[PDB]
Amino acid sequence: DWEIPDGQITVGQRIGSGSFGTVYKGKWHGDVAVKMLNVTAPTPQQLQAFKNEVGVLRKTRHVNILLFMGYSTAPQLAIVTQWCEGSSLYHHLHASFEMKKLIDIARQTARGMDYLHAKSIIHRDLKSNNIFLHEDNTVKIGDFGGSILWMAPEVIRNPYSFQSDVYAFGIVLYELMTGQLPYSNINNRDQIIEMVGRGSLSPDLSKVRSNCPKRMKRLMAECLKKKRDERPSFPRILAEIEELARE
Ligand SMILES: CCCS(=O)(=O)Nc1ccc(F)c(C(=O)c2c[nH]c3ncc(-c4ccc(Cl)cc4)cc23)c1F
Repeated sequence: DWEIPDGQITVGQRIGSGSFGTVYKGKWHGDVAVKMLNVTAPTPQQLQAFKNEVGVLRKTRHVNILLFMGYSTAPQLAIVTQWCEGSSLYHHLHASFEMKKLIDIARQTARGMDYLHAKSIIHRDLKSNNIFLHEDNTVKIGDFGGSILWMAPEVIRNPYSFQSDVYAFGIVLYELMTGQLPYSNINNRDQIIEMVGRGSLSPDLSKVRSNCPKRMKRLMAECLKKKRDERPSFPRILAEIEELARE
């Protein structure tokens, strides 16, 4: 069992919030990250609901997948993981790399994503802010345990699939290769939701830089396919990036 008894974790600085819960930095045999679930008091039925989600995190052992370390039931429900120094991929790309590094970041993410799907785990919300650059070198994918820019057309209108995860990866590719989010010119949610859902809108690939491996863009566009079944699986995506990487 991976339950961490009450009192063992010293919760510190509040880092940020989300629909799910609040993230703090903590102390448990060194630095940890504690996600306080937005649940004052847990019902026995909520308790099982929690265990089921932990049982899914329980089967993630990979260097590119955020390290799940433990879970709390008291005081309140919480997920304990490793502490990632630096910032999210979002903060680097948009808030504050060499083309080689960009590929590496893109490469590690595929490793993590392929591992997850091999474990038959659909992230369901892959985006640059759920990708943490620990030490600014290693990629840590979390929050698989709002943002519509990474949502596949079939998701907007078995909606959630490995293939919709692939699309979210394509957008991530777009972030890396352009250094900016899709539909930046169009700052209207309902507009993007309406236009991408019907197939009239797609990321502008004229933004990618010349110094972008044009083996990538083919792959990017392959993952950004409007049609679900026209997308390559992650094994393919991994092999591809790995093969176009050797250079
Ligand atoms: C392992 C899978 C468990 S999950 O429930 O699916 N995901 C899951 C579960 C618990 C979490 F605490 C977190 C999480 O958020 C973080 C874990 N370590 C971190 N280190 C730094 C930052 C950070 C620091 C500073 C800025 Cl500015 C931004 C982020 C954020 C986190 C998480 F993503």
